[PDB]
Amino acid sequence: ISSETVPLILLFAEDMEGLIERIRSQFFIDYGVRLPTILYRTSNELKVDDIVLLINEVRADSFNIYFDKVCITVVSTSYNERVISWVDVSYTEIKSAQDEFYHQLSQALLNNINEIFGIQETKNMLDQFENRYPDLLKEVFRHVTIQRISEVLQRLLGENISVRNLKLIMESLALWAPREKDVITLVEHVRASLSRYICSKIAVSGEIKVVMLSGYIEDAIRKGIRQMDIEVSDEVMETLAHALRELRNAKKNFVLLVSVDIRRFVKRLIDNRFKSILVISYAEIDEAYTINVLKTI
Amino acid sequence: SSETVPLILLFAEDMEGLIERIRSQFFIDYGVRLPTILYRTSNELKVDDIVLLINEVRADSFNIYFDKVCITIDALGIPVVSTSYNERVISWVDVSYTENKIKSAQDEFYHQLSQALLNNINEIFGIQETKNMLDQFENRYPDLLKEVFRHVTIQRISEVLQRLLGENISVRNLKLIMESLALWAPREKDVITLVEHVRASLSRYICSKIAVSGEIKVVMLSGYIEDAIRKGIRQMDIEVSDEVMETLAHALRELRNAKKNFVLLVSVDIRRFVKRLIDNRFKSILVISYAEIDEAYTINVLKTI
Amino acid sequence: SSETVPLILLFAENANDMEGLIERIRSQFFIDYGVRLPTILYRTSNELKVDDIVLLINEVRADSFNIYFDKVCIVSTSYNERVISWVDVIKSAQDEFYHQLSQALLNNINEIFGIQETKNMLDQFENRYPDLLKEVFRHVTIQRISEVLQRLLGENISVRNLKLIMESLALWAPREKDVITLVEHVRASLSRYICSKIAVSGEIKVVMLSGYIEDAIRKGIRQTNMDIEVSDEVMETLAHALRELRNAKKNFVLLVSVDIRRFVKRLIDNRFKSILVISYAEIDEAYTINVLKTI
Repeated sequence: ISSETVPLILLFAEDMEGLIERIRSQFFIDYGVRLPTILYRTSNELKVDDIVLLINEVRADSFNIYFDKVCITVVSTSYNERVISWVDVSYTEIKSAQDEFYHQLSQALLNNINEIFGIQETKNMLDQFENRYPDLLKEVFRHVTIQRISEVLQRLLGENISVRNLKLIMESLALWAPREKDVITLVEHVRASLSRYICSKIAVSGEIKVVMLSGYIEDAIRKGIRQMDIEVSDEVMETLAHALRELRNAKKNFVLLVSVDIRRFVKRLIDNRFKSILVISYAEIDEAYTINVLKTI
Repeated sequence: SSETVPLILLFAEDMEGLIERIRSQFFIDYGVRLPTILYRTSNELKVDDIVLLINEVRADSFNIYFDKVCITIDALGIPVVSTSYNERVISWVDVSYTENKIKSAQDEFYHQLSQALLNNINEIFGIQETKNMLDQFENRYPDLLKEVFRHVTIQRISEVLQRLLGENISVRNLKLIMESLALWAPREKDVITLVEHVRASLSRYICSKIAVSGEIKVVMLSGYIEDAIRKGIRQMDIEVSDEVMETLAHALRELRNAKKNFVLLVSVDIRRFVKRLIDNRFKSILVISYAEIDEAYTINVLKTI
Repeated sequence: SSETVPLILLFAENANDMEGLIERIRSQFFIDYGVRLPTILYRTSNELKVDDIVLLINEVRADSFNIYFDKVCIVSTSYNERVISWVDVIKSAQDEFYHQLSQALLNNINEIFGIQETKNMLDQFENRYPDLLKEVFRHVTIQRISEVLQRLLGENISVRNLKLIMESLALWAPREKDVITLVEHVRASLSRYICSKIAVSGEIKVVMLSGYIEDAIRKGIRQTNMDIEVSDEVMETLAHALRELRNAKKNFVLLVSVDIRRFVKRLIDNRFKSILVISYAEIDEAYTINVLKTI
């Protein structure tokens, strides 16, 4: 007799447990979230390369990974509308098959983090945090509730930001929570204090390849804001989508650079159509980093 | 493994003695007990390349030749391998040419590292770090601590202390900072203005660190430029035109490129606003007000922007 | 050390009699002002001259002195724009050094005497006068008592008679909320002590102010806490008259109105600190008033 649904199930085709524990370990290093124990079971309906992620016994995401062969950025497959090329282990003499599966799996987990990381997961994290920083925890609890801390942490993970440096997140909250009430704008302040980390994960050889917005498109989104939620015309949406599709199909790795006030609203307009792209504001850009503009939409 | 390591110093492919000397001197010069620094080696890095990592993220890169000296001369025929930190060029001379000021290699690395730590003090010094400092201070001054806690919270005391260190002001003389807070916190309820009151009471210390042989090399501001920044205040935020910004940047660059160490003397009401206009462009120039300059100190004006 | 050394005295690189001198200075400061000074650190420097002495408050340079311990003064040196002459073996070498050092300590009394120093003083006071202490704490905070005591010391007034200071506070604190105005009331109750230190053979040498200059300072009082701001013309007229009296053997005290005495001191303190500002409410009876000049 059961009581509740099993949180994580990795469906495979008809050493494996070592991989599951390696993913659980790396996700804690990369994002600072203690993942639940993943259940492994074989299915006859699946293909030799097919891997299906199940969150609360419901299908969440499908994966195509060839464990006996390495891959580069010839067999081709796509994840988040981005094509990946797979080649044999002999032609390499580049990212490993196990490391690429983790990258695809981690993104799917962050997209459905609301089912994995919650208020109870935040409390257990804050209980351990109390042992080293109890007075910092007291100043935070004075203005924001456990639900508010859980919401801020979940919103950061949804846009690929590590909560491992909770001390810096709590320090930002303890400073801005007596000033701001809105959680969405409170997350933006936490992002500003994490500008050095944000730049580090999106920079390659010191430079950041950005795709900025034109004065017209920037002002069109600014007016689309209504009292909290964004609503823009199909003409502005098509001009933005076509430009992003032109860069994604060309296989260009980039980050969208927009204004501070519209950053949260721009993300909502692309969230469903484009998932792999990250939206960063000017306030989240740190010095000593070379800003390279690729295209102005 | 649940926590991110606070400090990592990556070196080239006795060392612990240097790390502890930095930790000791930082507490003497600023009154902040630094976390234990981790020593690591890398084949990717050069011989002189030293990179500082705050919470496993790259913070600052340094170029120090531990088998040489420093001087702020070279045209008379000396093998000089010059480098730069905070847009200020530093000349490296061999220990053989010393016998002819002179700065040590490990002392230069400390001066460069200590500046980088104060620029990222929000990740090293916080509310928990101040509470531990105030609890030790309680054994000495319990009633002084009570009068301060009557008006300002642990977060506000942490904010004041962080804002002072961010402009190279030591928190070792906490008694004077607390005495200044206990007097002004019942009157002023704004952190940025409260820090300015603590700065004015620390005028003797500020002047002592920026003066050479009882003389402060200041760079004044003209009536027009001073008035232009005054109207830049909207709410609190500062916003000025590109023309006024270029006039201030060109004159500062002219005095920075040409070997000249100075301080910027401005009005009390715009001191905090002038700092925000230059800190992102230039980080080695200190902003001082007329209330912060103590008597019996020779004021030497170099330029008026 | 976690905390900076409160007092350091650097001397010439030349006996253990120096420790006797430090303790004599510490004892006399409590007799003259009633403040228990922190233990002064004795150090020697090869950079300093045979006559040079440097005072350090919180490991920062505060004041420099020129004293000849083998001579007697009445070679020439100057302190606070006032000149003095030394001669071979009237004022003693250690007694004149104390006068110069004690003045420098009162100019930086905020870094030596604070809330905790006031609390330790009030705790000893509680053992003798507990009900008088209770009436003061009913209206005045520890910070305000510490501030009142600091304002008096900065104007060369002893806090030894804490009873009379507390008695004055208990009477005026339920009436007045301004700390600056509260100190003015303490000075009025200390009128007998003030006159006793500024008078020689029962005569007070005063330098009064003209109706015009008195009204000029009265007009310069702004509500921007209140601050004083007057024109350069009135400032130069006041400075030139004070300078003329100083470049001449003149020992005087400035006598002005009660309403402006706190603002008149502010305009002088920035330039000259040796000259004292006293109000008409502070001059005690049976004391001869000698008007030297009217600015």
